[PDB]
Amino acid sequence: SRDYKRKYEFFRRKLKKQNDIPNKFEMKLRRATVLEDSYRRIMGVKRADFLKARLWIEFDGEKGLDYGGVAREWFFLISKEMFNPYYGLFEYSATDNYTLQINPNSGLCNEDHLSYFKFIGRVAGMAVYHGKLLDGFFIRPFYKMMLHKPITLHDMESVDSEYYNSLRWILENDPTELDLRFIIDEELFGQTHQHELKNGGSEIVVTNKNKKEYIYLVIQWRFVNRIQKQMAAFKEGFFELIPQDLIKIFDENELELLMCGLGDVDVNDWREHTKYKNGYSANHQVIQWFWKAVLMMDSEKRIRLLQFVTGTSRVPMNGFAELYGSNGPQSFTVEQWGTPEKLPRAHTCFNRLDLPPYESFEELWDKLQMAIENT
Ligand SMILES: [Ca+2]
Repeated sequence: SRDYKRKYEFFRRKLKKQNDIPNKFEMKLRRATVLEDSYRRIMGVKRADFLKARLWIEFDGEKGLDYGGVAREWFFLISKEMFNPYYGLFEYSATDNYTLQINPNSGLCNEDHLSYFKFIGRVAGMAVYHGKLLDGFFIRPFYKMMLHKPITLHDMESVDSEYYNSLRWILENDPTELDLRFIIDEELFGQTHQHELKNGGSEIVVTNKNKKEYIYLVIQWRFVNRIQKQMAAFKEGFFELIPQDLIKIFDENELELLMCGLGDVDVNDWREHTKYKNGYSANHQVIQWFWKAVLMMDSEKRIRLLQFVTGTSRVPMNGFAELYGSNGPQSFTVEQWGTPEKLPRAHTCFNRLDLPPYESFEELWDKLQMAIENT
């Protein structure tokens, strides 16, 4: 089998260029209204294929800028907007989660919500086609639906752990005596909202005979049933740029990496393939604090810290053992530099972080976290 790197190259080779298309796709936007300007342009094009041309984007009439950097910036600003829960299209999968899911109440926030989902689909397709990344992380089920893969009880763990354990227990035990019904009780606005999992579900008891169906219907209610049209609109837009047969060479994990460049960064590997400069050591107090910090950071921050130091968000296949600097092989490096007053700096060409010898872990947390926020 092919690994991700080979899958991607294979993927790019099959993604043929369009010839019956204008040499470039011109869209001039205003920062204050990026979302509405992009939507109107990207949803108005004669053919979706026009979005495959080289991106010619102009912000606020600003002439003379490198079109390649402007595009990359656009993908960033537009992501910020599309995925903002303020718009009612997407929403955090949970209060303690940073991941996104389709808001089942999309239509209530926006009557024309379906075309906006097709738009977000087109933009997502544009990022992948042009080898750029979107800014946003979706729940695993979002990626599975794209690949037409089954949503499983396990996908629930990563989202709602309490819901996962209740269903796991039901799977592993005879639930009959609990007298459960084919219904889901959702607590909203200080009230309990009961929903039939099926017709007459309130009078149907969950037993060993129908519990697999029960679990399935619960998973569908949580991830699929109420967002069928939203996701359908999104997929239609996406597949106007990327044929779905092609995207199917990847799995949910690879797809996530391909689109948003996100993934679980093995801190252990990182830790073990890091070098220390100017008095620093693996046992050195400050270093211990640095790794403690990284360990408690969000997947998003671990990645952006990596970006800050490396100059990229990418983690080399085969781990950090094969991390490359600017002039060849260069392990992630941390060097003692400066006084506790100044923030850490990053020499990307050497994949090195200059870290002052802080006197408190919490101080180190602050300083480091701030230096990452500018990146
Ligand atoms: Ca060491």
